[PDB]
Amino acid sequence: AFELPSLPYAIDALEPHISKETLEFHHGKHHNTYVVKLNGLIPGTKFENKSLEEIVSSSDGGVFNNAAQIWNHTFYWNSLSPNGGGAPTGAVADAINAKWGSFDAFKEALNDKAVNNFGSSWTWLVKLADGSLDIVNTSNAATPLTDDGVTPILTVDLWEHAYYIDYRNVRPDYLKGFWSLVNWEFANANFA
Amino acid sequence: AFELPSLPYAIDALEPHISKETLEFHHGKHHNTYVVKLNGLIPGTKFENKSLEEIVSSSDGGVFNNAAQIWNHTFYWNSLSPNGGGAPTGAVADAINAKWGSFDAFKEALNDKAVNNFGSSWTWLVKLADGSLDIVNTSNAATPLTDDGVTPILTVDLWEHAYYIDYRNVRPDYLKGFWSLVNWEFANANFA
Ligand SMILES: OC[C@H]1O[C@H](O[C@H]2O[C@H](CO)[C@@H](O)[C@H](O)[C@H]2O)[C@H](O)[C@@H](O)[C@@H]1O
Ligand SMILES: OC[C@H]1O[C@H](O[C@H]2O[C@H](CO)[C@@H](O)[C@H](O)[C@H]2O)[C@H](O)[C@@H](O)[C@@H]1O
Ligand SMILES: [Fe+3]
Ligand SMILES: [Fe+3]
Repeated sequence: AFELPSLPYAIDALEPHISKETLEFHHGKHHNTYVVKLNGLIPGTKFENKSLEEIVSSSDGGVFNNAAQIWNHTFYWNSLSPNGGGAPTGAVADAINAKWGSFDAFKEALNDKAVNNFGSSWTWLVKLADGSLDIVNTSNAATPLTDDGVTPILTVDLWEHAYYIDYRNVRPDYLKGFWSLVNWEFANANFA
Repeated sequence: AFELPSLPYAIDALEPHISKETLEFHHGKHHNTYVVKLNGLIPGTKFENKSLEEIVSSSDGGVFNNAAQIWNHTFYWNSLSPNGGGAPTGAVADAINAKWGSFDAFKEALNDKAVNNFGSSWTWLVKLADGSLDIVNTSNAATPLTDDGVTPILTVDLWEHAYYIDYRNVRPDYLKGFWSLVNWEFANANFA
């Protein structure tokens, strides 16, 4: 059975960019719920003996929604860090310059894609088969994990539950918080 | 251009089922934004002389999302009332009995459809061409308004911004709030 992974930091380690209350609800309730739901759905199908990744890449309906959300949220927590934020570094910093010319241009590009991602969704930084970086948006539970030759490197949850408590309807403010927490170490690990 | 309709009741008239704060944000911010965005999209276009309903029936992309959302929210505010809630009455009450056998069975059926309506969505009570009632779900900005032979009678906003302030992640509690506010007068009006 799948388990809710531990948060990689203290529930108040992302303050004041993402509050303790948001973390307890988002990770403690929302993330957990997907875990419970998936476990409830798999026994009795050809999924109970497969990994989360295998499942997301071979399912649909409720099995996929819950499984993918589990994967998406775990990737999301890793994309944040009390030690992140600021300018990118290492491989990813240069890759960002290679694609967009500058970190700033990349930042405005991603913010534009995220603020305009309609409804419940996710905005991703991915590495394409050609080796370049790019920004893609997914709806609901969809994820680039299912795109062949596409490697997820960083993600930002744009479902309203991810920011409503701290920023209400202002995604731009939420995004400023995201840039203050972005985990470049996780990005680079995923990049290399 | 289009304008934000006034709320059909005092900003605190839905307490304690839906907070004054939720209405301030939901209607004053979210709904309003849909109006400004549309107004910013239609000038010098084939949609500048059209009525709201006409636009939702002949658009896609950004124009559709914004227009339909303006319509859905206006329909939603009308589906609530400080003097609603309780047992259904008139034509709708009897039509409800005709389809589900009982109001309680209907309530459980709608609750089920609403709680499982994945992502940003709407759950609708609609009247079909054969005069019967039924429950349907739409995602993001989709609406029964564009379905031939389908007459919307009541709707519940399931986007997280509709209830996150007052109920956080618990849709069932939000739904109990809905049932204490359901505007049966509006329902019968739409039904007849
Ligand atoms: O896991 C339950 C179902 O979730 C999805 O369907 C629900 O959410 C949809 C919107 O995202 C609604 O259109 C639908 O009516 C709901 O039942 C999923 O598509 C289904 O396959 C799941 O069984
Ligand atoms: O109105 C702007 C656009 O909104 C939608 O597209 C955005 O939101 C989608 C998810 O709902 C994303 O997939 C997409 O990447 C975003 O640009 C709509 O589908 C577009 O036609 C609108 O132009
Ligand atoms: Fe989330
Ligand atoms: Fe809404």
